Amino acid sequence: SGEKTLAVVSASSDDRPSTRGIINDNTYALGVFRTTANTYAPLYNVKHIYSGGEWGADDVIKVDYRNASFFAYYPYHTATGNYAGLAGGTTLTLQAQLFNAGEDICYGAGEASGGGPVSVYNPFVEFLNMKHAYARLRLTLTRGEKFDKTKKCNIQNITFKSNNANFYLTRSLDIASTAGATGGSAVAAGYVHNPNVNIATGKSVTYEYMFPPQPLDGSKLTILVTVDGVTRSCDISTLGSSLDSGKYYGVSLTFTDVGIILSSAVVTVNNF
Amino acid sequence: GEKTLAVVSASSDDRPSTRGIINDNTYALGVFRTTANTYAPLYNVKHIYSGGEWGADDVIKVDYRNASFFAYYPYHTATGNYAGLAGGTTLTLQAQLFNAGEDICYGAGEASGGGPVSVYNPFVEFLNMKHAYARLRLTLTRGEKFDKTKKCNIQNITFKSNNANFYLTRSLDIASTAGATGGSAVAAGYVHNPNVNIATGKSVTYEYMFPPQPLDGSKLTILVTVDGVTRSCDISTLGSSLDSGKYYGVSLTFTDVGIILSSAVVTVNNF
Repeated sequence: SGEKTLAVVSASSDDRPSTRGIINDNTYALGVFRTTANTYAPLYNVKHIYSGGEWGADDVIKVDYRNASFFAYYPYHTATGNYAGLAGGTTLTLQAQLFNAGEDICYGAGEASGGGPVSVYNPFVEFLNMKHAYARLRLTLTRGEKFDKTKKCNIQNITFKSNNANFYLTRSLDIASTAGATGGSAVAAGYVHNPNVNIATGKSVTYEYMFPPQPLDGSKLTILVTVDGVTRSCDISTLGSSLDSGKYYGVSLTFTDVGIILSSAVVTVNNF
Repeated sequence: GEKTLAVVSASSDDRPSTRGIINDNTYALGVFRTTANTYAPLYNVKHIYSGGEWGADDVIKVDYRNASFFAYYPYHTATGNYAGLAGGTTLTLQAQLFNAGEDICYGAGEASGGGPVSVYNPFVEFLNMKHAYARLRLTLTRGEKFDKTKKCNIQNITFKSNNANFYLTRSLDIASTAGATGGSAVAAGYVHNPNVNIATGKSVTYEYMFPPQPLDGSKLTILVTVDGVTRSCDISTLGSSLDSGKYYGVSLTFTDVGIILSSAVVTVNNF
């Protein structure tokens, strides 16, 4: 026999302040792909489930003398909606939305256990150091001590724009590429989230978002908030020149009697 | 002919946490009169708060001539970093651990109800005084994954613009709107050596006050010697300068493989 059954050994993510480390949970599955590199027939979104210290599949994948190129993403999704491009391809859609752990995709190339290529001579692949695709942002809105006591502090139409011009609502991600988020079209209306909530005296509300990584023109993120019917605009120039997948962004807005106290934060990993 | 000048109120508005109208006698206010309209100059005239008014020990008088006044707070005797206030309006801003007594705010005086200050309206207010220093809070945390065999000893916390230098001292003219100027950037940077061991899951926080200055390369470098090893962290998300009245936050979490860096900038944007 010139072929052996492939074994998916491990999967891990090393980017971002809070790392996934080696994935050892059942909760989510791993979607496995094989490209046409070295004349192999392509494999798309093969669902692998963590069982018996490895990632098992209902299907059998074979590797012969040819060196095989594998890619994986996590958490696995059925190839529909924003994941329709994974049915017979390696592209998925990243969409600006409220944070959802199930959508917080990481992806990467597979390599042979102990390095070298994956073939019948070493039919073991690992998906280590997968990178996250989305940029996370936490927005806190606080009713300041000096905010007008007669007003409701009603919050509507939280709007995100690069340089008060536009924002990418959706972008593409090729899980067989290292480009990260690419393509898409920047929308002039920006990303709009309308919670329509009243912030009571001394209280705060926090929203968690996930956005496709994208440039911040002139290093500016504009946030528009309609406070008790009045449209307010905040320019944030201290988040860097782009929203990046490996970083956690924080914006805090405190509404006072005369303005907004703006607190911006960037969390990153600097490894030795 | 002439009348005794009365200081009615003093206030600050430029910071996340505003002082508002200064209504306590903890610190005094230092008042100055320039040579505008041929007045003899007055330097660092101490005013003490009592019953919604700032009473002077010394004498300030005004006649038909419109007088130009400036003030700073907290008042200091004109020595050391305040030596330039003996016969001028310049003081020195110095990089140091945070001290409320050194957290200077300053501004121009105007007549109560607007218009000029003279014998016809001998009442001045020092409202919306601006802070001169940039504040920075540094938190150091021993991460859950930090090597259990090591002490997490912290020494020589060093601050540098673009890993090159830092202004330890700069000048401030309280009669000007320029803010921090001049000074010489020191290649060693600002160094604070707490020499402390951070125990499992604990943190230590230090509060600094720095002269506002550029962050060349839009970068603040923080060097920390961790268990004898010199580590360097580049922070590119604090803006292109450390600005007066803004509050900077830097948090370093020491892990098994590196440093988790959390940076923050707090500012006031008034309508």
